Amino acid sequence: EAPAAVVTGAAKRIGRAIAVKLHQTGYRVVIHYHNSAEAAVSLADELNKERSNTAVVCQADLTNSNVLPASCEEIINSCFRAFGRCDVLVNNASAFYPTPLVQGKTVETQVAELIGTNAIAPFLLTMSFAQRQKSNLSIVNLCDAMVDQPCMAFSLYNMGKHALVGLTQSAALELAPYGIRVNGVAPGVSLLPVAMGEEEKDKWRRKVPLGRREASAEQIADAVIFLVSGSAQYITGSIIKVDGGLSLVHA
Amino acid sequence: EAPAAVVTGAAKRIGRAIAVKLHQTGYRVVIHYHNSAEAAVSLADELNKERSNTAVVCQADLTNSNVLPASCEEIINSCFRAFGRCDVLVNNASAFYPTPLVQKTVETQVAELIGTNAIAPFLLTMSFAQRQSSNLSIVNLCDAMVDQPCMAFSLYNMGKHALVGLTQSAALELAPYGIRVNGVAPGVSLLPVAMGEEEKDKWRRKVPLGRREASAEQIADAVIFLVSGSAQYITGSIIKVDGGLSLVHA
Amino acid sequence: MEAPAAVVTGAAKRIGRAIAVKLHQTGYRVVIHYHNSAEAAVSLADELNKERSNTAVVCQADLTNSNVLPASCEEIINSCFRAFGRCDVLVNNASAFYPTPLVGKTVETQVAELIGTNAIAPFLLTMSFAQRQSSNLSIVNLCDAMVDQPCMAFSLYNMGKHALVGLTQSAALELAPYGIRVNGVAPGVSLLPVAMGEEEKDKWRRKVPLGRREASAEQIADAVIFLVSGSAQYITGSIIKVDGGLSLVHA
Amino acid sequence: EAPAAVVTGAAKRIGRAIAVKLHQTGYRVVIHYHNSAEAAVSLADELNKERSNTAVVCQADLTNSNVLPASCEEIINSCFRAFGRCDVLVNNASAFYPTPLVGKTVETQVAELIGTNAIAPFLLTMSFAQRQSNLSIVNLCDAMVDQPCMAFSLYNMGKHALVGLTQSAALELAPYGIRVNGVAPGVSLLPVAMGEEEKDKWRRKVPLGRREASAEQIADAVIFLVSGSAQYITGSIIKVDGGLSLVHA
Ligand SMILES: NC(=O)c1ccc[n+]([C@@H]2O[C@H](COP(=O)([O-])OP(=O)(O)OC[C@H]3O[C@@H](n4cnc5c(N)ncnc54)[C@H](OP(=O)(O)O)[C@@H]3O)[C@@H](O)[C@H]2O)c1
Ligand SMILES: NC(=O)c1ccc[n+]([C@@H]2O[C@H](COP(=O)([O-])OP(=O)(O)OC[C@H]3O[C@@H](n4cnc5c(N)ncnc54)[C@H](OP(=O)(O)O)[C@@H]3O)[C@@H](O)[C@H]2O)c1
Ligand SMILES: NC(=O)c1ccc[n+]([C@@H]2O[C@H](COP(=O)([O-])OP(=O)(O)OC[C@H]3O[C@@H](n4cnc5c(N)ncnc54)[C@H](OP(=O)(O)O)[C@@H]3O)[C@@H](O)[C@H]2O)c1
Ligand SMILES: NC(=O)c1ccc[n+]([C@@H]2O[C@H](COP(=O)([O-])OP(=O)(O)OC[C@H]3O[C@@H](n4cnc5c(N)ncnc54)[C@H](OP(=O)(O)O)[C@@H]3O)[C@@H](O)[C@H]2O)c1
Ligand SMILES: N#Cc1ccc(COc2ccc3nc(N)sc3c2)cc1
Ligand SMILES: N#Cc1ccc(COc2ccc3nc(N)sc3c2)cc1
Ligand SMILES: N#Cc1ccc(COc2ccc3nc(N)sc3c2)cc1
Ligand SMILES: N#Cc1ccc(COc2ccc3nc(N)sc3c2)cc1
Repeated sequence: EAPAAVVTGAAKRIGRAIAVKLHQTGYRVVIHYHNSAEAAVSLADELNKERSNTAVVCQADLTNSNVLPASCEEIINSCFRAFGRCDVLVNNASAFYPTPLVQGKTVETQVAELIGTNAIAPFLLTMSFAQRQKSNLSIVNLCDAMVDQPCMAFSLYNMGKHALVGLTQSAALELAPYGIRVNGVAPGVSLLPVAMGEEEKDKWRRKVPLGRREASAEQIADAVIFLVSGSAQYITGSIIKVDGGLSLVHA
Repeated sequence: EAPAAVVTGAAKRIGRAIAVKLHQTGYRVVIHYHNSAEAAVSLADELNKERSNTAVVCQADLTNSNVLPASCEEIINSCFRAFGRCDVLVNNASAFYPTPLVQKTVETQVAELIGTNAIAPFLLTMSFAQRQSSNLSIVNLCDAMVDQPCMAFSLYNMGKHALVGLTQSAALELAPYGIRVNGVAPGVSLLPVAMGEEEKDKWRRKVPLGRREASAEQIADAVIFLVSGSAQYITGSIIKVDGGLSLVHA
Repeated sequence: MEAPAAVVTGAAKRIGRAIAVKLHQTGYRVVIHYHNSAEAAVSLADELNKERSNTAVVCQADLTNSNVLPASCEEIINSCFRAFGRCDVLVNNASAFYPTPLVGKTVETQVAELIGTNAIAPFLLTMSFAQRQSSNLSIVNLCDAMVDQPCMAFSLYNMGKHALVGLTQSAALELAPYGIRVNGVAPGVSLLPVAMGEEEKDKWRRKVPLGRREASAEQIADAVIFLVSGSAQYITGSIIKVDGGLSLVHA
Repeated sequence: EAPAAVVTGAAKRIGRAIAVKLHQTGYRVVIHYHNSAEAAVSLADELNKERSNTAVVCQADLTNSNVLPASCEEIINSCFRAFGRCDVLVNNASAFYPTPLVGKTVETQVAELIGTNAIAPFLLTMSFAQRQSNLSIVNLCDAMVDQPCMAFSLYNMGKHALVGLTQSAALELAPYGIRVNGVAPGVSLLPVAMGEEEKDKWRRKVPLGRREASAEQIADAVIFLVSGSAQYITGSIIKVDGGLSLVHA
């Protein structure tokens, strides 16, 4: 039988790219989404049209709350209900916005969203993935190559991505005896925010030593693909930067 | 006249050592506590006998909840009330226990481990900075074993990693205000009181420098260094005080 | 002549051999550099030339730091151009590894050997490779996942490996404008020293979370193959730990 | 009774400020120098005036060669000759200049940059440790080591190796009671050769005060690491960079 993978925030962008690429590699996929109903279903359609019964959608808010554990438990349940297995979990879903330290959302909403999506939901999804296990099991977390050179006023987001590095190492150590590898893919600049203007986009592009451009979503997916593959069978607790040398450029 | 410092979880162990050493260096201090009122008051009394009206206590739960921002705002407010200023914030308070991935509700554990170790320090940081010549700085109590974590301590580990991220981000963001932001990262200092004595010796014997844990005062020394005029260009730095423990391979 | 060409240093045995083999299996013509192991280097070349004619040469050079090291490194790179008309890939694999405690070989020889092979020779090879430059040009340095938790009394080895991390980062930055990518593979415990007793080998094996075993040479080679591939074309300045979680294990 | 310290490249700039501050703290100092003879003897005068018999100079070229071990051995020897002890070693001496991947031979470039920045520190560390209370070594590392300057590969390689040494020697020498630590400046006293527009360019990058570190600010970290207040600190590198290493492209 074909292996099965969960991709969080899979409706668009990097998540979609990962889902698609895992699909073309022969995975059945759970397209998790939050607000992107249209894009999620539309992607699952495209995928099923290619090989029938290979894609499902799973809606979940991944903001931290007392129900997040059940929501994460359910996401993994959705893989097992659809496919009888869960071989790969990609923690791709991410909230990303400034939270300036010196002063819309309450700060507790901000904490719930930025730490929730970026770290707490991956932790809970990992617990659920690991516990539901009865092959090549792995977890890939979408980290950030710029964690130690953070953007001004993104403290909560930065905190969550650091926590995610924390989890990747802690989970790799813990889940290694169960044969579950846990690794990271750290984009520098990939697909820029939809909201971002071209002039600003180019400001970021010009910083990238390797070709003065952002990563395509497929280039990110490539590293994900490598990590879940048999070519990475001994790789655990490793974070592969996919950043064109961005994190190496001094101020 | 004298600078003032907040130390969270300052009733016992490392926070106590930090509070004392700060006071010995001439700081007025807020001794924050959650459960340890008796110990907190005892410390304040001891320091006030040395210098009158130089130590105050302040109760707060630093677990993450909808009231944590108010609590943290109050911790900082209590320093400005007592002393008319807040020059130092030491984020020492920390919940610490294992949270296995394969098995208190996990969300309590989250609120406690991430709350104390990362969220409350972020909010305290905010309130500290909002309320602002001077030598303003923040010291965050990190963990030197963060990249070699203990088995089944994922949430603790995530919270400390988050604290490393806050150190860095706040150092950048607050540098234009002259607020320095730094970390001290113990390896093995005072062991958890609940831990078995043999389990303590195992940890002690692993330390390259003297096969013993750091005393609390040794941790406090790094903190004292970081808040001083001797560290006025230092921001975004985390100083390991671990006797080389983080350098020892499996 | 449309086939790409790779230089692998210390390619005669163990990890570099597996890398030469895997590169060859990928469609690379290979320069098999060696120092002492002439017989093994030639028999690799022969085995590879049996598979495809005129796709493997050998190149002898001592990689010890000396006045002639720069000429030697230039020759190694030239040899690839003379054999195959191109040089697409450099794999800095060769390494001396022995203790140099702080408290028949002189310390200066120890320096020349451990720093020469592990750092200087990679720097000069890098320089010659770049000076000489559809194309996908990259360098892969064989680092060490344990550089921040070093073995007792291996300071010079450790120092050369750390220097290699520096080169990887510095060369990635410098060579990104030429479209030369520069990455590391960092093994933990891989193919253990040839004579080392199985009781002692098991002490290292038991430390690894993922399977309580060392990496095969082929597993290290897998990460090298990924880094040189079309799948890694935005990856530069990255070091991929291939260590089975070994770096994550506390004392 | 008074402890003794070796500082390499102590005639000028950061080395000088380390020597000055160690002296003020109560150390006898060996002022190692290579070319800066006048400034070295001049510093030892200033120090010796202040407390006689507390400063010597020691000349050595710290470029890698077959004789570098004997020169490093000599530098430590000259501390024991003058003062009967050697409590502190400060690895400050550094070559620093571009070596692009694409006036000196590359073999000289290697010998200088890897010699001064890494090999001489290793050899000095060896000799220091061989001759053996609060014993320690401080290495002058670099906070920009993972965000290197363009075309400084050899220099960066040496500072990377220095981190390696700091860690490996900290581990190895800890059972002897010798601690080994690093101080990593970002932008401190900018190279003399550099023009003033370029200096200001670098100044503007520093989040904390938009200025370089004084040599005294760097020396303060060295002072802390050698002091009683750092007795459990080994294998730590303290960035003294005003938050520069935190600034993205
Ligand atoms: N793009 C880059 O340049 C870049 C750079 C560095 C790191 N990364 C990392 O790479 C990963 C993918 O990047 P990306 O730009 O493709 O991500 P993105 O488009 O900004 O967001 C990914 C998806 O996460 C889901 N999400 C957001 N908030 C959520 C919440 N509260 N609950 C549940 N789901 C939520 C969204 O799903 P719906 O659309 O269904 O609501 C969203 O489409 C992320 O983890 C990111 O942090 C990306
Ligand atoms: N001890 C070590 O070896 C070691 C190693 C690595 C890192 N560290 C770091 O060093 C720092 C201090 O260490 P320590 O051993 O002194 O830690 P500890 O005794 O375990 O710290 C607990 C202190 O923080 C307060 N605290 C705990 N949970 C809290 C909550 N939910 N809300 C509010 N306050 C809470 C406590 O206050 P009350 O008693 O008043 O309730 C207590 O005084 C910590 O940040 C720790 O992570 C220590
Ligand atoms: N194996 C592991 O467990 C492990 C762990 C961490 C890192 N690594 C890294 O992975 C790489 C390959 O590992 P390995 O175990 O296969 O390495 P290795 O067997 O120790 O050495 C590989 C080759 O390096 C060459 N070499 C040694 N000294 C030399 C000199 N002075 N001049 C020129 N060549 C010299 C030798 O060539 P000849 O035999 O032809 O003389 C040797 O066969 C190394 O860079 C190593 O540091 C390996
Ligand atoms: N300045 C900064 O902004 C900065 C930033 C990051 C790191 N650092 C590090 O901090 C330390 C001190 O900085 P600095 O600017 O004061 O250093 P520097 O002035 O550039 O050099 C210090 C001394 O090193 C000695 N030296 C150079 N080549 C030598 C050789 N071949 N043999 C023996 N000695 C040699 C010279 O001594 P003589 O004059 O006696 O010949 C020189 O005065 C260095 O390790 C440096 O890499 C400095
Ligand atoms: N303002 C602003 C700004 C600054 C830097 C970036 C870099 O691109 C990123 C970085 C992280 C990140 N995380 C997501 N979930 S999307 C994204 C884009 C994007 C936006
Ligand atoms: N099991 C286990 C175990 C392993 C290592 C340690 C080291 O000591 C620490 C570490 C973190 C920490 N955080 C606190 N709030 S107390 C404490 C003690 C303590 C317990
Ligand atoms: N003492 C000791 C000791 C430490 C680590 C290992 C793991 O195997 C390695 C590590 C690095 C290394 N470098 C080479 N050129 S071979 C090799 C084997 C083997 C022995
Ligand atoms: N080109 C160029 C250039 C870029 C940045 C700097 C920063 O200042 C430093 C850094 C390292 C260093 N090492 C020395 N031995 S002096 C020195 C000055 C100095 C020069």
